[PDB]
Amino acid sequence: MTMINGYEQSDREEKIDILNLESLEKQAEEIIPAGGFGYIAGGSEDEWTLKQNRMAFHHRQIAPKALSGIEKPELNTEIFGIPLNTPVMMAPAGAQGLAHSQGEKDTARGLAAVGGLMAQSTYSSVSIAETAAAGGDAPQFFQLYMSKDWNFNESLLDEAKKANVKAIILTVDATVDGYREADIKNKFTFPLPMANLIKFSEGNGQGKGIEEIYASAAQNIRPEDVKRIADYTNLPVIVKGIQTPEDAIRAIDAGAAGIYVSNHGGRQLNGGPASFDVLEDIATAVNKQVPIIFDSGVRRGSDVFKALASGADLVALGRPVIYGLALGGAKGVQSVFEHLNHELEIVMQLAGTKTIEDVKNNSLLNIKY
Amino acid sequence: MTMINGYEQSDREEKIDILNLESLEKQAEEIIPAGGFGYIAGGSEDEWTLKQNRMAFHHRQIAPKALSGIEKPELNTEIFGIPLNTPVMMAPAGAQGLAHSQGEKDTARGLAAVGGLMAQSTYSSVSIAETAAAGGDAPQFFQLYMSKDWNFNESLLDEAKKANVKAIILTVDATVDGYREADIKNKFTFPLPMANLIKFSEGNGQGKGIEEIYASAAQNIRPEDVKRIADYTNLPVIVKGIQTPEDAIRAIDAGAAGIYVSNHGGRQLNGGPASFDVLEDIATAVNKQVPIIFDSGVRRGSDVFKALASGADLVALGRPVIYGLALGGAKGVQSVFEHLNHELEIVMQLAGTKTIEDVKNNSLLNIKY
Amino acid sequence: MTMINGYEQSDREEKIDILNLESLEKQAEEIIPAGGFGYIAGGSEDEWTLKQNRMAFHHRQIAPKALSGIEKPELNTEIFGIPLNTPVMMAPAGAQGLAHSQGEKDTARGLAAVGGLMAQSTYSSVSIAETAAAGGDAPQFFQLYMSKDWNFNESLLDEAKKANVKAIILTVDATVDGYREADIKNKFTFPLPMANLIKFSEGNGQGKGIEEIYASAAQNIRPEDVKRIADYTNLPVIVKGIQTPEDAIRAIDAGAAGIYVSNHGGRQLNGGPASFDVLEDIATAVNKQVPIIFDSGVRRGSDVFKALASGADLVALGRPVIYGLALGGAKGVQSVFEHLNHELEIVMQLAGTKTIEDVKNNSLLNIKY
Amino acid sequence: MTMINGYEQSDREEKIDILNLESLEKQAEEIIPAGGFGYIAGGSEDEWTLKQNRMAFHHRQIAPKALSGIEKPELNTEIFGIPLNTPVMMAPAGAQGLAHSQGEKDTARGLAAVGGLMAQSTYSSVSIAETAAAGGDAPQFFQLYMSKDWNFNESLLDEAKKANVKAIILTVDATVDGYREADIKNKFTFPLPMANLIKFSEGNGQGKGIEEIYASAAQNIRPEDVKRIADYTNLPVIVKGIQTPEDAIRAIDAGAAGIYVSNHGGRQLNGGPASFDVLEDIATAVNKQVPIIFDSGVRRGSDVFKALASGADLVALGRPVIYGLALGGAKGVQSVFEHLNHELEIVMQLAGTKTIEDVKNNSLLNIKY
Ligand SMILES: Cc1cc2nc3c(=O)[nH]c(=O)nc-3n(C[C@H](O)[C@H](O)[C@H](O)COP(=O)(O)O)c2cc1C
Ligand SMILES: Cc1cc2nc3c(=O)[nH]c(=O)nc-3n(C[C@H](O)[C@H](O)[C@H](O)COP(=O)(O)O)c2cc1C
Ligand SMILES: Cc1cc2nc3c(=O)[nH]c(=O)nc-3n(C[C@H](O)[C@H](O)[C@H](O)COP(=O)(O)O)c2cc1C
Ligand SMILES: Cc1cc2nc3c(=O)[nH]c(=O)nc-3n(C[C@H](O)[C@H](O)[C@H](O)COP(=O)(O)O)c2cc1C
Repeated sequence: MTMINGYEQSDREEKIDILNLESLEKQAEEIIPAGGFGYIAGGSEDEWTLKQNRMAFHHRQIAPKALSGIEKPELNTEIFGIPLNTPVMMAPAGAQGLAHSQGEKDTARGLAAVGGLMAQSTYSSVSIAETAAAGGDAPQFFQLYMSKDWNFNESLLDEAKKANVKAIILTVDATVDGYREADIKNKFTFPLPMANLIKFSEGNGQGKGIEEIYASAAQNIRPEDVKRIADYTNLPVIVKGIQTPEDAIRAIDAGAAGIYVSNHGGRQLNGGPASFDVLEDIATAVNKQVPIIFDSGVRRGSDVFKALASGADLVALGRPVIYGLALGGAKGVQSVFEHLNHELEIVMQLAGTKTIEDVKNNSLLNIKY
Repeated sequence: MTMINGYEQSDREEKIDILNLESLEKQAEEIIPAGGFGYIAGGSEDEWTLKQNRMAFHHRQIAPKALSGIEKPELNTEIFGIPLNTPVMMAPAGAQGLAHSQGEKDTARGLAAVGGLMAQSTYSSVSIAETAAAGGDAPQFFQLYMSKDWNFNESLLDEAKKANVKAIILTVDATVDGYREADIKNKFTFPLPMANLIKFSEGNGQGKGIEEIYASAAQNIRPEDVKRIADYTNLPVIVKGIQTPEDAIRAIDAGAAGIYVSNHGGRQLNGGPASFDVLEDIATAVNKQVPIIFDSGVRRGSDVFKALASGADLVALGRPVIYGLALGGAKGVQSVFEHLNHELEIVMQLAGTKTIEDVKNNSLLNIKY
Repeated sequence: MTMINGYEQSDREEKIDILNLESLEKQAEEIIPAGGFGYIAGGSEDEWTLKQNRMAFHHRQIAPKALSGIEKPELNTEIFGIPLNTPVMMAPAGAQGLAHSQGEKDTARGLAAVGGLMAQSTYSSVSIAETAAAGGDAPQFFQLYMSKDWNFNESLLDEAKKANVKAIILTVDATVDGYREADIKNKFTFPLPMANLIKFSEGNGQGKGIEEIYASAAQNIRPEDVKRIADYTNLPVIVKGIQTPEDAIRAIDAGAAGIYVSNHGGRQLNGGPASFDVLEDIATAVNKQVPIIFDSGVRRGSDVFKALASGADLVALGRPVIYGLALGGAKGVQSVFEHLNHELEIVMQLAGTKTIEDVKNNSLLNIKY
Repeated sequence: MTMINGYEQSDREEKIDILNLESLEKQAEEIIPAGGFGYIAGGSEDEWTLKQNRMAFHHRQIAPKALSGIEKPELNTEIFGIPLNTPVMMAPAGAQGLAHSQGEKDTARGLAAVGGLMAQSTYSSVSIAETAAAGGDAPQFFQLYMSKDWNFNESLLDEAKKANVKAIILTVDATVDGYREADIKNKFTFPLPMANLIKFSEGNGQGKGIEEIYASAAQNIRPEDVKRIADYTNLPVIVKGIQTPEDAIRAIDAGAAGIYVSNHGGRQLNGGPASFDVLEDIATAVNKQVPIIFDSGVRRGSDVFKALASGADLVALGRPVIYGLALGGAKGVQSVFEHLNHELEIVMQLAGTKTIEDVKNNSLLNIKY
């Protein structure tokens, strides 16, 4: 309905009927142009890690609780003193303009509607200021792709601070792009503007070209960069892409106020483990000294419960939210979170867990299947 | 042949040719309306637990016994001093009217014909009194879905006592319904009356609406509820839905006279383990202090043998009996139990086990496949 | 080409081109009538054990030997002082008339041609005397299905002794038939005469009916029956169907001069382990005090090598030989043994094993796949 | 485009677009005659080992490294003081004339273009002198199939020394050919000349027939043969086909200056383990006393990284290079190495490994999938 550089964007704004989150992919495939769809759906190399992100949830099982003496489970929780209606949040994803003309503005509205946490992205088709304006008083985190150019870093961080963002997510697992075959097969050219890079170019970036700003992304990321971002913003800094206990501890020693356990939805180091399979050992080393956010493969209520029980404080979604955004805009995003909340409330009742803390204190079984 | 609220019910009354119990599903799918069929066949979320209920029987193997010195195995056993011709019994299932116009009356007749134990259900399309009348002197258990309304609980328990039921099964693993996609895809409305709720409404329920009685089902179930039902009936109370050793012991401490190991045929907490995979550890903690009933996934003689050898005293069937009920009414149900008895007698002879006690004392192998 | 009771039998007599033994099944399926084919190919219940008989060979691996200093491996071996050109032998199979009009006479000729050991069966379509006459001076074992009628047992054993048989195989794992669905689906009636039962009827059986003789098969088999057959024949008695170390030792204590590790090609106790998976523990308890024969699932050279390396002295084939018999009679059987010998000689060269003893002393790897 | 003995050879000379190395097989299948294609693609028996060569890379996982402080990974390495731009090399393969009229001359050019190590083969369609002339100053190893005729061995070794080859690869795992069904199904006759055997016949072989020279290949290979080749050439001798730690140590004790861990691409001892599954235990026994070369199943960047991290110094490719040779000659071979280098550089950046030594010192995870 909206065209940008030859690419068709959804303008839909409606509640959507959701059977489950996995089925949103084939539904969204009918309306997202083939190149954009492949960009969103695909992982790196032969997609082994992407597939294992789903299958790894079967490595642990939830015990049904008999005679639990609870009813009406509550999804409410908190991070950094911010109250949330649900522990399910939006993973930062820079390609939401591939799904919808409103991009992260509609995603921001959907998260605000369910009282969930929104993460806005460096490469968004819409500006930090626009996305925060769309969300109103709803809490937002800002995901930074750090540049070699500290003028770029400080300009985007100042824009995030002006937009009242509550934390910075430093993404460190994409210093180069994974080898994604879908984009090669589709001969796909990313067709969207990058509103934050355009704004920097027009402001403190003194007219520097967009391709030059893009190419300035840092491949060399050190612990001292974490402390520098923390000192500059006086916001909590969360390191995203952690897949080992040792890296969690190095991040906390470098000044991180949070650990985001992620393999980038299996789009980066193919042949790395399923994200779920390293969560518990990471959480054991962290020992609750900072909040943990988990993503990569979460689709069912049982998956969310298992991630919380294995040491996550919040659980993020990427692809299912992008598909819901294409299918129904702001109300489409709302529908995805409401659907997953419903599947989680059922599991919590059957597992005897009244609150999100009770889920976190739940002991999963470990039979081999 | 019979229509109720637009829904077609079987009136068949015939012996059926059974290749195996798994094949009854595709046979019954030709005659049960699509919505009713999906309601019966389906499990929760992605049906992982439902599938594992079948595959988990491969986690243990039966040793053939050479030079066993036995012939003509005997299927006879006992629970609470009640003699039975077979250790295979009917799992309580509230939806038998979806298969057949006689519902649990035909099931009661089939179980009486093989000298097996019948369990009648709270939500049956036919009354406690009718089902007990159909069974004649055959032993029956009554499955209770406990209400917040103790007038409802005491009325149904009094009706069960008047019908000479020998034990109460308290089902505790369905305080909310699992998320079952088949009913969403089929847009299925349960079309049957609930004869026990209608009777309560007309009697001690003083005209209270059916939907209001239904909605009064307790989500908060505590150990003290078990003792209260035991004190009120002076019958043995069996807790159904136990999937952990700790919950077995809590149930016995609360006054349970039996443990029913079940995950509700994978219809409830999807992402929970296969029922077979927790049976042996539950039976080790119970240490024969009360009888154990096992269900969820039982289809072959080898499955029944493995459940008895892993600590079950009785093994229940759900779906295969519902399918046989659709296909042949009372004689259809009889055919299902006779078929599974035949497969079990073959295994017992080849395994060198003369009696059901010998099966229970059998040591299964544990190679990994 | 030959008709018996409506059933078409092969009369083929030719060398056959063999890609591998597994492919003989689809080749033979083109020429064996559907009912006979299903009788041969099928296993019991859902054929899990039958399938695992094949897959279990992957549980161990053969190390290639570098710098082995050997060439021209030799397949020669010995049992009870009988010289054999190959450790691959014929498993006793009572249904060879379903494949070919000559039945075990052609099988006897094929085994004689490769210098292999033939086992003739109780229920053969052709007599003990005819099969031994067909084999000439080639060594034969006789497989007994023990009757309750010791007049029957002693008559067949006397006939076996007159035919110069070198050992008795007592089959003990088929006291009842496994539940085989193929025969139910095909509505298959065994159409062949049982030449040994007819001969008994005409001789010491004093005209007793064939069905009555057949029905006299013993379901109660005790250790004292083994010693009785040994005392009566003064031949070595091998117990067939052993799947546990304890049963191997009980058989040796009862007077057995050999152990035949078998699950009857997955036709009997479905839900029992793969035959290969219990071989090594049985061989560890036997500790070479008597020869071990292994069968059930052997198709490739690597399978034969792995069975010998895991404690077998001889490895038997059932189904592949029956299929080769249908396809080419005596030369068809010869072709099957020559093909498997060729695959084994290649493995022995690459594994650095000069003789069959070197294979038996080989240490298999145990990586998990 | 070129015909030899009825067989069509590629004459292509072009850069090729590569999605991944696995997809080269179906691309090359469109242009290689069916018999030649089956000869290249196939393994022995049922191809279990061939399949496991691929699946075994999933037995270990690469940890993404957060805050790694590196960029621009370097692929440079060294063997025997020879500088290489990449640790990926050409496995010796005697059938390159089945892909292309230039055979190993084009392969030699492709390896020279990426600064990689070429291995020329005994049975090549082109001579040792021609292949070395094609490669210019690029380093080459010569793979020997040892004869019983030491006049043959010394003539080819003298030709290799004259061609400035830097090491001898003694292949010891093909003393007989594996049973390869593709050649049986295709009725395939190897149609190419063997230029090295023809040259020997015309020179020191004094007119001896090609079939007679071919048939003189040694099946009996001893440790003293390794020392004899080392003494005669004064070159490092690498033993190829090692699959056990014990055989690695026996090879080093016999005078080997290198170990080449290989199962010949699953073409030899089917039922042997996946090559990757024995690499680490071999490397633990070798303890860096000599270089290790690894092959069999390598297709992705993650595979190369995992082999280096598990104790390989160099990683060889067979089939993918043969397919690239068919598709684009010298530039086709170049394209295959450039593609795999690109996938490896991405993994090294995401894993935090600056150099090939850093990859070798990387600790892989070992979760079970
Ligand atoms: C299309 C797409 C774009 C993404 N862009 C970003 C990004 O800009 N920054 C970032 O930190 N992660 C990005 N991610 C990774 C997500 O934050 C998240 O780790 C991933 O989507 C989680 O896996 P899931 O999609 O299976 O839920 C992206 C993921 C997708 C699929
Ligand atoms: C259609 C249907 C209705 C059911 N209704 C009840 C019920 O009313 N009460 C109860 O305790 N269990 C109920 N169950 C669960 C059964 O008691 C039993 O646990 C289950 O069917 C066992 O698994 P199986 O079907 O694989 O044998 C029901 C199961 C099915 C399939
Ligand atoms: C069609 C058929 C008939 C058989 N009849 C007999 C028999 O009469 N006596 C016996 O001891 N075993 C019998 N067996 C079992 C074989 O001796 C042997 O254990 C089996 O075929 C081995 O497995 P395989 O077919 O996979 O090689 C029979 C097997 C088949 C398939
Ligand atoms: C068609 C073909 C011909 C081969 N010829 C030889 C050879 O002449 N000498 C040798 O040492 N290895 C030979 N090999 C084995 C390779 O050196 C190497 O071990 C194998 O191709 C590695 O597995 P991959 O193909 O999966 O990469 C050959 C392999 C193939 C597929």
